[PDB]
Amino acid sequence: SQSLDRLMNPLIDQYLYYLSKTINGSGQNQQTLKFSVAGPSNMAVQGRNYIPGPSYRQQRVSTTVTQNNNSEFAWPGASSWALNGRNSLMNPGPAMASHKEGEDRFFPLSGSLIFGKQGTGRDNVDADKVMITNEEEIKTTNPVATESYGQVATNHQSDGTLAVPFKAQAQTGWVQNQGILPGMVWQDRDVYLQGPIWAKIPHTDGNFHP
Amino acid sequence: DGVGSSSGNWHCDSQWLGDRVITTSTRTWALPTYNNHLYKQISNSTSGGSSNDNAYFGYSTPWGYFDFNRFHCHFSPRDWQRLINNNWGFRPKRLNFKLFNIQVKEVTDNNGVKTIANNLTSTVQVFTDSDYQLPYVLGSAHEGCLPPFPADVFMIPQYGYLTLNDGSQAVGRSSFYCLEYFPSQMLRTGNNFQFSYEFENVPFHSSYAHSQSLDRLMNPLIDQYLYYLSKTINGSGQNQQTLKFSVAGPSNMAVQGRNYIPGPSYRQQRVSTTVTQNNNSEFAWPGASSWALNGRNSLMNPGPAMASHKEGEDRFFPLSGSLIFGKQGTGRDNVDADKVMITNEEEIKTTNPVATESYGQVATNHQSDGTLAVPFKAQAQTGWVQNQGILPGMVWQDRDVYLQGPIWAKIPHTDGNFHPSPLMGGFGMKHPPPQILIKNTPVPADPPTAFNKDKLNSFITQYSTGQVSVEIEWELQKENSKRWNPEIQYTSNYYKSNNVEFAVNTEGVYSEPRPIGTRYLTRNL
Amino acid sequence: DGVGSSSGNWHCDSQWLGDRVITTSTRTWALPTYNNHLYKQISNSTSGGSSNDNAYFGYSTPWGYFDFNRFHCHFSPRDWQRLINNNWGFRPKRLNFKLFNIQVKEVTDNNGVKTIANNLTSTVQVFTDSDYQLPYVLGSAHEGCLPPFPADVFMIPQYGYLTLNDGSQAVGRSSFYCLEYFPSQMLRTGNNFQFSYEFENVPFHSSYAHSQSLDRLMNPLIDQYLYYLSKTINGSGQNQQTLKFSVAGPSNMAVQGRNYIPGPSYRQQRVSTTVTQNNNSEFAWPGASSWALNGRNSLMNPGPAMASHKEGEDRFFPLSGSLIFGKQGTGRDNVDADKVMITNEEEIKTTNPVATESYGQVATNHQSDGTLAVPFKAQAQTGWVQNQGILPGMVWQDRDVYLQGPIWAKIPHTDGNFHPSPLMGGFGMKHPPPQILIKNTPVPADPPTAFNKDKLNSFITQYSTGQVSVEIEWELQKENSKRWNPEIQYTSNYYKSNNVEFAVNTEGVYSEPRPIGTRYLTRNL
Repeated sequence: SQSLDRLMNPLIDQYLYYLSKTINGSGQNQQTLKFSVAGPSNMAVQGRNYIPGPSYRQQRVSTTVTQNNNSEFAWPGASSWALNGRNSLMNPGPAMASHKEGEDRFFPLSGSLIFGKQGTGRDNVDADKVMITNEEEIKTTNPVATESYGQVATNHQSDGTLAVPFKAQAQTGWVQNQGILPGMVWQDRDVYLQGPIWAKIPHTDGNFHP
Repeated sequence: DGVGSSSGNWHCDSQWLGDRVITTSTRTWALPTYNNHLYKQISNSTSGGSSNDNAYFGYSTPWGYFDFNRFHCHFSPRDWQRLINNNWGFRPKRLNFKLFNIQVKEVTDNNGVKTIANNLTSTVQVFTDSDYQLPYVLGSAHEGCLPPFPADVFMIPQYGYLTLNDGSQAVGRSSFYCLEYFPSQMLRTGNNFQFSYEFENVPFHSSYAHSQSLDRLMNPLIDQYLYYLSKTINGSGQNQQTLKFSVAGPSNMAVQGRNYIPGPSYRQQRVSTTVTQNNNSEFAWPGASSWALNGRNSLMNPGPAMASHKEGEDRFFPLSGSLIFGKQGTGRDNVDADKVMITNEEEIKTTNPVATESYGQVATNHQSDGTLAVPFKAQAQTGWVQNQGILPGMVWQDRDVYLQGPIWAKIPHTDGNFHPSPLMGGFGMKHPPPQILIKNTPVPADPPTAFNKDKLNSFITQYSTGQVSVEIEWELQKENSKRWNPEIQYTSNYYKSNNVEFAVNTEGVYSEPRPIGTRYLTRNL
Repeated sequence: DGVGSSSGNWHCDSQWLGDRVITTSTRTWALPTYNNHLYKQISNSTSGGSSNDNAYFGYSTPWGYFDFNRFHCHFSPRDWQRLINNNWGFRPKRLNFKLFNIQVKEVTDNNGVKTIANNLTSTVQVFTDSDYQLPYVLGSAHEGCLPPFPADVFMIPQYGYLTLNDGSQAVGRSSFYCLEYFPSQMLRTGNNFQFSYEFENVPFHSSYAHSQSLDRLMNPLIDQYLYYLSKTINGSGQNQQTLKFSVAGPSNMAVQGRNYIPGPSYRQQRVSTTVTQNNNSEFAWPGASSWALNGRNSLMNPGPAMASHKEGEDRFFPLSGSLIFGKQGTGRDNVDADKVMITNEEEIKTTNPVATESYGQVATNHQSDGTLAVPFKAQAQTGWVQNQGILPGMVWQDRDVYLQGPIWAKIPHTDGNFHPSPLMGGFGMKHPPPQILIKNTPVPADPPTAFNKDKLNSFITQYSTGQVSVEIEWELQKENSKRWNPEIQYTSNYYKSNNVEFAVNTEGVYSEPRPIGTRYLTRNL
């Protein structure tokens, strides 16, 4: 009933500061370093103790087929892993939130369990012939399956040094897959009445959260 | 008991045992009535601020709470020096909390004149959320704590919490808590409150730097019996490809085989305190490492514990990788760099990657001459690794704690967490010290003589005062080095100055000179 | 004891045992002085209102009383959900009542300035009418109870009663009660009051709906071995009268022989919330089912427990057959339909007749061809049965209880009663929880120096404040269904909204969204 990014007291500031301004408005040679308190008015920059669990991005498919691309992408365009030179669909992969708030028409390509209804045939059955489960309850701690888990810095922003006269602005890349980091919390996939109860952990030297 | 007898004594000493230091601190508090005894709902629209990343929904409460989740609440600067200068680690053991000499005072306003009389029969309500069934707001580094100087009198901060929000709106899962639904203890000026807590087993905080680097961990006199590829060609020409190997030894330590690797990274922007070297653009928010949750972005702040800067680069700090404290009398917004003190994590550069570097490089292709598939000869290409998650064989140190900084955080109750040491530093606990909630009991002014079913909004204005004492027992790890060399120690300087550091000035305001960390002693890796 | 020590603590939790849930609730009350310490006699002429049906005679008292005869006084919405969602029944077991931290405050008026000082020596009088020898005014659904939200402060309602009236006049049998004739307990700010009560054996309230109808109680696969008259003639013609019989089976369930019949009825007018379907006339009072007593008419309101409407007709409600609650901030008179919430009794349509239908029909003549007495051939005629009293073989369910609604009623002390379950819902008891009467002890202002035999009408203006706690133990009936199907449950909705249901808004006012009943689980008939 509480989100991982909404875990503070909305009435009191934080006694931690964040960089808020790097320049003093339009112009040349106007670089400053201003700091402000993280508080309830700016919850995005607030310092936090724990971060959302790991991610492995999946393609977003909508049950309104007109919004889908007019191409075949079920296999080409599917997140996969390789073992000894052959590819397996991720299916269903790490437990991720199936969709963002207000987007129930979208499901990950192979991120959810899909059950047949009753008398459903083996091949090429219509969407209404199957039921797609969702993992929207875990969007409070787990990243959305079809989003990209934030962004990282990908360069050094600069004005100018001896090495080069090329001034680089800050550049960010998208983090499509994130492995486990310390301080990371997550929930597992749900169980269903239709679904399995137990699995055998493979007998290996190492496993994580089996 | 009674009006004329005191229900406790002042006790703010420190006692150093064998391996235990017991800190006690007494402060005088004042508790106002918050919200006019109401449970107002708050949003970003309630205060008018509009940004999806900043949108919130929650509740303001008429209760205050006690925060002593900072080290300066329990250690004098001298005690902190005595701790950090000869101890490899420390951790909290048990906590004792007392609340005594409570006095409720009624303030009256006659023609704009304030007269304060004490109300001997009014009460104050106190309880500890011992079952952890309230939102926990300690552990967010909030400016409401017990003051560092024992002679200061502090206001108790108002308690409030946030729940799930759909922008400014609530959702079905949003939870509302009435704090009056808990059993409280009622106190009227003869009564006191006592609370005892045992800390769960936390690891010792590493109160040392490493005197050895992770890449310099071998014997510099002997080779390694492992070989590395050293030459792939035989000099200039065509069709001159070879495979030569050589022993990894002391002359080439970079290629030496190693058992352990530096801890994980999440790259941050580098900002210098010499502003002329910074880019002439606004990049504080755009150009800041962030994470997203449910479609909104949070500053990393401070993120994984990383070395703040490389050797010889002290002017540079990560954009949001360090804790920044205000000095004294520093204002809330757009204060100058000299008005704040930026902490650094340079002691952990022996095991942790530098916060503004990129954790090495990986291969990004197959180098080749030519195959049947293609005639395109590709040379070896490498990409930069900006963020690295945990790998096996990876070692790291956590963020330092400061005298100014927090002590503990509550580990969020989740299925999984990894290394749940708080990112701002301190001891992560599933069951931290419980919140202590305190409220003046509302006293209605006077009801109308005819009955009315409405809920009596007229009240007598009053506030409470009292003394609070906190006693923490700390377990210590005594430094046991065989190092011949004298060590680095925290010290004050013997140079004439206007004021003594960590004292009061002529005004009488106490200030703290710089942020003192706990890593001065050294250990081998 | 004393001024500086508190005489009780705050305790407003809920504890769920095996088959017992113990609710505790603490509230802050304010008690004014009522009637200037007088025992005024009141009538309909006292307030001027003139109507024989509304005529009354009675007494206003300087005492207040405590009412906690509503479910929201003891259950949070979450606790109510936890109860109604998995329990087939519940009933109260024992009651505990506490009164502590009393403070009497003297208000003074100097030149129109209100100054409130506390009076440490004044008392408050409390007693419980444990022998039930006062008129019982709990059980009339009065707006004076403990507030649903624990953080609210409430005024104590003034106690008063009615006796026998001859219009506006009293008669010889009219009884007057001096409440000061009872032994009270006197309390001055160091004292507390404790009261324990055991509920008499009441049946469990049926916290379930029936998953089976009373007319659908047979096996739909097998005939019945009973016959019914199916044909009385052989088609069109004259002098063609026959007597054919056929087996009652699954094809004709209406004529099937049954062992039990629906409970009693008292027809009410049907009013729709779509006002265009209502008649363009005033019929709220004229056109309302009523009963008469000693020549004056009372609205039935709500009368026997009947199904509010038939399947597929939710816009219709009986004129006075349902409980109607105000929402929040709803005004006293002529408020709009959307300003109130109308409860329904649709779960009991499986056994109880629909409130606005007429309970079937009876024969009203002898059908005949022709006899010696008359040559008049009469066909069978039926009348409508608008009101049906109890018959043998008759089964019914009682009215539901709501979180907003009452818990118990006092059964009137009479020679005979039938099924004395209160008509507004709850547990009917011969000896309900006793009334707790409370009064500020009058403090005379100052007597004249020469003696005067008059009764000292000059008094010091003062009011009391305190905390009250109520503890009820409830016995539960755990649902033990073998139903394969998932059941209907009370739930909140997961859709973005401005406020959270059953919380406070930005103003800080607590509101309850809809009236929650206790019938969500199902049982076979």
